[PDB]
Amino acid sequence: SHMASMKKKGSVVIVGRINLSGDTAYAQQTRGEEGCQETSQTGRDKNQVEGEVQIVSTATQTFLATSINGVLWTVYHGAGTRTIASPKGPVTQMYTNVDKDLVGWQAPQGSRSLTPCTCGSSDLYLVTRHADVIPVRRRGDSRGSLLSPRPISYLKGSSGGPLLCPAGHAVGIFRAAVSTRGVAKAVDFIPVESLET
Ligand SMILES: COc1ccc2nc(C)c(O[C@@H]3C[C@H]4C(=O)N[C@]5(C(=O)NS(=O)(=O)C6(C)CC6)C[C@H]5/C=C\CCCCC[C@H](NC(=O)O[C@@H]5CCC[C@H]5F)C(=O)N4C3)nc2c1
Ligand SMILES: [Zn+2]
Repeated sequence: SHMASMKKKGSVVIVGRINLSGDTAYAQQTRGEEGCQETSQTGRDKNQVEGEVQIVSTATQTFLATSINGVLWTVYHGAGTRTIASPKGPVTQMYTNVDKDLVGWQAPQGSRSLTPCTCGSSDLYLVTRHADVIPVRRRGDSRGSLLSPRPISYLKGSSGGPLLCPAGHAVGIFRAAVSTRGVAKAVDFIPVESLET
């Protein structure tokens, strides 16, 4: 029938991480494509989670998610209303605010949270899904300028990742980017004051 044939939307799945625990940032893959698709459909992820910044995927998109204040945060435009796969099955969001482009799930067991930044620094560092660390000069509360011209493609897929201060605290999570003739010029982020329940 029509209703028998209705497909169920799958879960966000953790497929990797951006390791920030030593003197060198680097990306790690923890699931390949077939395992991602299977875990999206079941909602059951028995991998052990580590760290603060996760690489996440749906059936159709990949982006980042960052734990702050005991919640794994990402962008609504990547995750929508989806559950996240976990060792106990799919986990429903505990925070959803489309108006901030923001969602959150309770942080996975075994993860760690970044500390909110209280520095008021304007020297920021954007962490990409390739573990590039991009200097950004803060312009107000939710925005920053890129110091050096990079093609916008270098930033695609990095929404949900952190902006860090010089001390490595979280200033916000990356939401959107502004470019001119293909060159990324500025970034827009969800400030950390909002990354709390
Ligand atoms: C559906 O419900 C909602 C609700 C709220 C909501 N809110 C916003 C802001 C929103 O924006 C969408 C998504 C976001 C995006 O692509 N995000 C990044 C990413 O990487 N995503 S991603 O991981 O590839 C992806 C797609 C998840 C997998 C970080 C960029 C990287 C590259 C940019 C590429 C070209 C696009 C340039 C856009 N620029 C822009 O909007 O600039 C704004 C307007 C001017 C000022 C500034 F704030 C931009 O960045 N966009 C446009 N969608 C929604 C949708
Ligand atoms: Zn700080």
